[PDB]
Amino acid sequence: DLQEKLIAVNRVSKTVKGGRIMSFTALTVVGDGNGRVGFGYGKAREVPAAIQKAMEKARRNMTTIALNEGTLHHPVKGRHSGSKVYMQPAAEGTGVIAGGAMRAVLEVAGVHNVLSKAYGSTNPINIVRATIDALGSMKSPEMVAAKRGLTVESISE
RNA sequence: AAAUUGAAGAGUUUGAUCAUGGCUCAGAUUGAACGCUGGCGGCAGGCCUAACACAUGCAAGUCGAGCGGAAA
Ligand SMILES: CN[C@@H]1[C@H](O)[C@H](NC)[C@H]2O[C@@]3(O)C(=O)C[C@@H](C)O[C@H]3O[C@@H]2[C@H]1O
Repeated sequence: DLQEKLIAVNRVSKTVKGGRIMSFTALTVVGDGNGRVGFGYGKAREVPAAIQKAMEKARRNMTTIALNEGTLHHPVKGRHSGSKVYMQPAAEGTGVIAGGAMRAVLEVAGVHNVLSKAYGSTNPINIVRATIDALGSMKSPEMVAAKRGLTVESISE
């Protein structure tokens, strides 16, 4: 499987005695639409090579997230650098109500119904890190019951 | 039974960066106005300004089973 999205391309510069070496950063996200998601950030002097590098990096850095059949089990907060993300489970039909970067991550991860907001910096590179920080923080009701030595019933009763 | 199902961001400071932080934009709205354009219908709405000044007509009469009457 592995759906791969390109969140951002950006032209960066190193100043040099000559003039300016201009290069390209690519922020990509990969996942299986069913719990795995990874990001990759690649650099190169050509755009295709950056995307390629990012994709390769992404594949290696993928991570399980506990989803509730296309939504979250509970609300989560993420933070990275100055980017803060809130995401909340939603009813089916809602769609991914996330903003930029955050929606790419949620697409490939397999979230179809979520409510989001991104506070603070909306810098793609940081949002993506916050989003996957948050998706990492999610636990299934079973996991939460396992940890508290109770049953899914008793947790919710 | 139901009385809800709800939350998007982008541009712009730098050679580049990340932050901070303004500014700006996408939405919805309206007793609107203006420009261009303009077929019909239904239902609403229509001096937000000068509590400015107002021509003209009209917007509070009715009762003869209260009364003397009798203009017609
Ligand atoms: C004195 N010779 C210089 C010296 O080799 C410089 N490197 C320290 C060399 O640097 C270059 O190669 C550069 O990259 C910068 C450019 C302006 O000059 C080029 O030619 C520069 C040469 O002219």
